[PDB]
Amino acid sequence: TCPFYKKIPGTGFTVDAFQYGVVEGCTAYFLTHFHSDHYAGLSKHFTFPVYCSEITGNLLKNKLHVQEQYIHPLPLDTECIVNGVKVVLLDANHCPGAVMILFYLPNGTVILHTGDFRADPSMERSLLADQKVHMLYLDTTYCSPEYTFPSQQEVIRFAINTAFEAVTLNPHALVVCGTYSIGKEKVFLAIADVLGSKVGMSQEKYKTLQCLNIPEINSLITTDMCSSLVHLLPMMQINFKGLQSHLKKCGGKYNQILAFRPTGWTHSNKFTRIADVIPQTKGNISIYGIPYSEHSSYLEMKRFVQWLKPQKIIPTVNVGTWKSRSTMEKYFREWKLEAGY
Ligand code: NI
Repeated sequence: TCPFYKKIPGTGFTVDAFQYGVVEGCTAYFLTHFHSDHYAGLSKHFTFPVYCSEITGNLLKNKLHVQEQYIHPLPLDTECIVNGVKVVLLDANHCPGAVMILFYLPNGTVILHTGDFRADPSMERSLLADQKVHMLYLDTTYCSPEYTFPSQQEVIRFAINTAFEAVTLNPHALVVCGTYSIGKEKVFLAIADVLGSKVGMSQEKYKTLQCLNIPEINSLITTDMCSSLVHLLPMMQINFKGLQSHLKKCGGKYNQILAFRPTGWTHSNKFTRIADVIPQTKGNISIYGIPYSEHSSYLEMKRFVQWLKPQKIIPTVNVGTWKSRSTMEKYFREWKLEAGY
């Protein structure tokens, strides 16, 4: 049974609600992004209208085989009428194709559903500038002040400089980058660009990347692993055993691996600057954990909410414990008292 924080009151609409069977009263199912916790339940047998971005619709058709007649892609930044209700899709600054949804309810209430997002000051000059929001359904993944991490630009600068130094010292070093979902493509694209290489990967991952509308993608990626010195592997293989095994397969082309694990936050963020990050090393293999986040930090979330001044907040993450719910409610009241709304 579908939980309350996935229903949009006053509509026939749900958000990210495909694992509950046929939801009573639902006439249109929105999908914010192509991450498995959110699409859980969708397949080629789905026969209700799915509303989403173009990129998400490419993934639904090619990866999950949902039939074309049920996929309803909408352009971004554009007022659209769906089943008699005005909606807008906004870029969420999460993974490719990820949106926030603005719903203009028939009674005059305005609702923002962030989906998953990484708040940014640029969102203060979107279509959100123009009107008031009564209800905010908020991605609260990192809603606590201990969750700190650098900008995505600082993280990429560290990765590019680290990879370029290692391979210039040793032209026979291979770079490997872990993946388990869409998102965080800039990690491996920026490294391959500084090295003058295409990125090599499995046929299954190539297919996924081909759905993302990335400019000049055919110039950037390949399934011919032997021609490439940046390889993508499943995240589960990014350990000394999996990497050893991979280096065997390369036919003595390489004699060293430098590997990256983009994580979200880890507690080593509580002590260490990005600049001071060091790898784990065993022989000719080194592994870096890099804090590349596609979710808001505490400070970025607080800024966004203090700007938007919603009348009510409904969290969509960390909702399963009373302690998490109480913590999040305390910070919402601080923010409101401090800013005066
Ligand atoms: Ni996500």
